[PDB]
Amino acid sequence: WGNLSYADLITKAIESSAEKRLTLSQIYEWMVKSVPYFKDKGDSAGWKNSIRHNLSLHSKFIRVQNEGTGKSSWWMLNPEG
Amino acid sequence: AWGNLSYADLITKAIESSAEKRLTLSQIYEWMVKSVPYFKDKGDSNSSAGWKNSIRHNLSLHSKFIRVQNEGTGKSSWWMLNPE
DNA sequence: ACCGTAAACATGTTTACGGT
DNA sequence: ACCGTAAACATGTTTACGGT
Repeated sequence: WGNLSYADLITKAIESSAEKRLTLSQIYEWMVKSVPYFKDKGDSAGWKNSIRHNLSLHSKFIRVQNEGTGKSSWWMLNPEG
Repeated sequence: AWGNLSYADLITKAIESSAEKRLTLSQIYEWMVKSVPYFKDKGDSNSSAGWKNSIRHNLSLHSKFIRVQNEGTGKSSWWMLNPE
């Protein structure tokens, strides 16, 4: 596929969430459900490595501790960045 | 071979030894290597893979240890004691 | 310089097992 | 029941490289 970039797909996923925040697990399902090229890829390697790479690298994504036991962090858009 | 103290006991004494009563996982490794003689000669990630895995397992298994988001660039979380 | 892809490496989380 | 040990899997963080 082409279209937008990995950093743009994560942003479009976050903007659709009511609380303006999504865990890494939630981003995976949104990509499978919203992007047709990932529709058959709901099973950790490849494009899932690229998503984690983009979240830690780009300053426009911040990591927020989750208020749920055993749950991964919240990923939201950086206000300043 | 370090005594009758458990891993949770060793992690607790390390955390209690800090002024802020909180340490990162990397710092817990340093106290074990620096304070416990049995761990003094196993600082490299070859002889350490064993006990370093046991420490992360103890921090995540027992409710006594809690995780707090760090306040740095990409620093790992703080590990403190559960108020319970 | 940016992006996608790959890989090493660190940090957390659970599940399982044998010994005391 | 508790502990130590080992291991699978997930989640985060860096570094490198070819192509545009």
